[PDB]
Amino acid sequence: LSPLSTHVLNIAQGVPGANMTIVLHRLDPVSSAWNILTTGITNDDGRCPGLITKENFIAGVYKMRFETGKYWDALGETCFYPYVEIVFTITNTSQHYHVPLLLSRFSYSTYRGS
Amino acid sequence: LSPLSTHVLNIAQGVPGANMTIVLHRLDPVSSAWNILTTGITNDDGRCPGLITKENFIAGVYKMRFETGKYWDALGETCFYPYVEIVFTITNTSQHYHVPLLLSRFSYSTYRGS
Amino acid sequence: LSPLSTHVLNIAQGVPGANMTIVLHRLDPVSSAWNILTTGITNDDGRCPGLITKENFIAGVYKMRFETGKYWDALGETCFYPYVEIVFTITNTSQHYHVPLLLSRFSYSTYRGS
Amino acid sequence: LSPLSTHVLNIAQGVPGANMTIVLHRLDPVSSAWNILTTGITNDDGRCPGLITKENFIAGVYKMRFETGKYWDALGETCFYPYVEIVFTITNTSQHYHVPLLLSRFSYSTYRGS
Repeated sequence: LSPLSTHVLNIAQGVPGANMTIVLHRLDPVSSAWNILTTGITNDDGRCPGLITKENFIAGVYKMRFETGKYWDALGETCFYPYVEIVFTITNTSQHYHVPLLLSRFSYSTYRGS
Repeated sequence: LSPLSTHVLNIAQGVPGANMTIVLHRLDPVSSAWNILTTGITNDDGRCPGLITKENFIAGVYKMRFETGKYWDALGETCFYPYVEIVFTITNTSQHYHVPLLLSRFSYSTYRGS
Repeated sequence: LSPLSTHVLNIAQGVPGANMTIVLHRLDPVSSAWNILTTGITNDDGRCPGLITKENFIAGVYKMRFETGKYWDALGETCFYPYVEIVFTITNTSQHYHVPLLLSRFSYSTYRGS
Repeated sequence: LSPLSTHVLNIAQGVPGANMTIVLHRLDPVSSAWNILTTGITNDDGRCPGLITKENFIAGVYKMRFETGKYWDALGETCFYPYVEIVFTITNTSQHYHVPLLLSRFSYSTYRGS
């Protein structure tokens, strides 16, 4: 299983944030440009298994971009945030990191889990 | 008064997020480059007056960057998030937009206020 | 001005939580009795001025009850929480305490403000 | 497994809220009495298995009380909230209900999960 996980929750409607596109990036330590690692689409439970392998999960700065505008558009409603990018520092690669997103049309929140 | 306002709250300590650098950008819709509009620092109450003028507040996509790593570093602690960017769409410029940040070392939240 | 303030934000719609009933209680330190101090109704800005006088703001355990179920029902929608009570300790009676509620139908959050 | 689950997260330190006392109550349909159903303590993952049996999970109003002040006191710190109660309505007894607590010394939040 992936050492990096997520969970998207639609807190306006009280259901998982299903079928949301998420793109995972890692900061290039040489040039400070962003490199794309992979993309995923959350399942029915708002989760996105297999984002990265233990082998590729090296220390660095990572970015998860949630396509929140597109998600809401597919539910027939507008979102204040066209997308959400969460940028976080990974230093100890043996810990598990859970990076969730609690979302409404006009709010969001996240926290570090394990 | 600026039609765009913020408020940074340190929810780990229950005090305002004072002396945090905030940078406001707007997307260039012809290119797709972000250009800096204003750089501010939050005051004792965690607020940042004068982010934009009414004249300069036009429809578009805006980004508020909060220098969360630098803020926490100055209090002698680390943050999971090196910075936080909140990206939002503005279509109606006759409304006030309040874009706060509630912050701990390991979580953050925002919402659209008036 | 009241040393205790609040602010209710409907984070599902990005608007103030107007016309919500809020009841303030203080714990009777001898019995297990909550005494009702004041009842209020949030204004168009989602606020409720005059919750308590400085003279009446003594050390103790306070409770603010927000009628969330009634609020949503008047909006024609259900809420997971029939009401919300926030219980808090006042020790230093010379500071300002702001005790807001950020609400959707399926979530809420609060924090200590000034 | 219990059809009601919880998860306490210490979002100040980015760790699970382990060893926190949790008491589950249900409102009496006839009297207005709250009755204790289960008392538990969170495990090292901040979770509390066995809150209720499937047979005992009937429609009604439930209340989860989290002993937040005692949690922080064991850690040598004060909390603004001496305890937190979340009151919620169970209408559909076939669903799973997850009722977490995201907590700092001066904030908390919850949402309805499944």
